[PDB]
Amino acid sequence: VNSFSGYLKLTDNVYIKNADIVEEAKKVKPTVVVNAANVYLKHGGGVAGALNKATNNAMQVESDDYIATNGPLKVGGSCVLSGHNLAKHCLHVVGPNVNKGEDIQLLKSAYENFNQHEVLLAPLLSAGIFGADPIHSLRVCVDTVRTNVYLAVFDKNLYDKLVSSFL
Ligand SMILES: Cc1c[nH]c2ncnc(NC[C@]3(O)CC[C@H](C)CC3)c12
Repeated sequence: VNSFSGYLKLTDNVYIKNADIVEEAKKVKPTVVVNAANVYLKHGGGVAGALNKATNNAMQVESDDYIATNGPLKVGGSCVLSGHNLAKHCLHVVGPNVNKGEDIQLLKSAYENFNQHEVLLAPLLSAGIFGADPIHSLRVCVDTVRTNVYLAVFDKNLYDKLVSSFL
């Protein structure tokens, strides 16, 4: 039993809610919140800018030190950093940017990172400025993640369509 509330059950391990991941993180303080990051951990907009703004830029400060030491992530890769005031940890996961020509097949690799964590609060990867079809992203998630994932979708009309489609 966990403290995630009001999520619609999609599969055995995937639950979904029309909500802001920031507000869900502040309320639940999960062990792991997933960030939809880029390889440089530059958290400007989307989920990344939203999470970072909620940390008063501490996420960005920590991220800049991470990159200075380790260099950029791989597309499809991830790193574990602090969750600051939002969660214990933040798993920064890089989905492919299909508006940049990056390989959509890398979306499955990106979701594989979730399997290293028993429970996660996450957004759909590669949506938004990265341009992937949300229904596709949701389907890859269901077919790849085996741990317990709670999805927060912050677009009402998109959420409504996602919960009326097949997976
Ligand atoms: C920006 C933001 C802030 N807080 C959030 N919580 C969840 N998702 C978010 N953006 C991605 C999406 O869920 C999926 C793609 C769609 C185009 C927009 C909604 C955000």
